[PDB]
Amino acid sequence: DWGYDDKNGPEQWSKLYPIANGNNQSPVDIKTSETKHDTSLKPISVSYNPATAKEIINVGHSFHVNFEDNDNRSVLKGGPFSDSYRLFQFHFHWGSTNEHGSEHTVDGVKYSAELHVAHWNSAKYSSLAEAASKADGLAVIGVLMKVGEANPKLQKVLDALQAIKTKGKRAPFTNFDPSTLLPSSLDFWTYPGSLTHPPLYESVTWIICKESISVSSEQLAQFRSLLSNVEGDNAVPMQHNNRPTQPLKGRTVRASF
Ligand SMILES: CCNC(=O)Nc1ccc(S(N)(=O)=O)cc1
Ligand SMILES: [Zn+2]
Repeated sequence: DWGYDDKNGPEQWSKLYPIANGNNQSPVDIKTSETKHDTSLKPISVSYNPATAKEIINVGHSFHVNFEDNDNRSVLKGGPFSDSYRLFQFHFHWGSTNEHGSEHTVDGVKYSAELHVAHWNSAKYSSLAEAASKADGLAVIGVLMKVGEANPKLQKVLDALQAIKTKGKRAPFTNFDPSTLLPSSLDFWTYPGSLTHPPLYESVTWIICKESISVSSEQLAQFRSLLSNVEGDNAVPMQHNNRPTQPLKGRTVRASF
């Protein structure tokens, strides 16, 4: 239905999802001269159990790496949160060339891709489906990915893609701790926002890392070689899946640093 093509993409999502033009939409451009340092922000604490890794899925516009979320084996705490948030997925966004592909920008600078590590509030809610539409329901860590040296931490993820080439394919994806993908510094920006694609719920507290991680030109190429079609149809590579930045509408981006 929705996608990233000219007909079904970001500038058209508002026709079926009017919250696309809301006051808490993501991503945003982080202007560093407008951020406010908040003394009350605690360090980010991630503690993930590799045994929670479950499955990798070609979802047509992207691929998702899902985690078992029946208990608190894998949690995010700290930062702006009083509640524990339970890991459920990570995924990436990328663009059609190295020049763009991140969702968030910093001082107008576009990176080549972005990693999202997503969690839901298990202190207040009983399931992702309950949490996903609540203002305090989701927490996503975003990592900007700067084109440069090959990142060996991506190897297991990239090696898995050949088994999920076309839409709907899925495979087991086990024994992996995604905190290995995060940068050395967890210094961060935070702001209240949204899912960056439909259904665009304004339910996400964003944690954007100040430090980038690397990716090579060829690693990006592997993401863009995934196919959005189902097996047996004409091949339609997944060339891009990044939303443009959206107006802050008077929100404050807080800095931990
Ligand atoms: C509500 C269903 N969302 C889901 O399964 N994964 C998801 C999709 C998008 C985002 S995002 N791009 O981090 O806003 C975070 C998580
Ligand atoms: Zn995302």
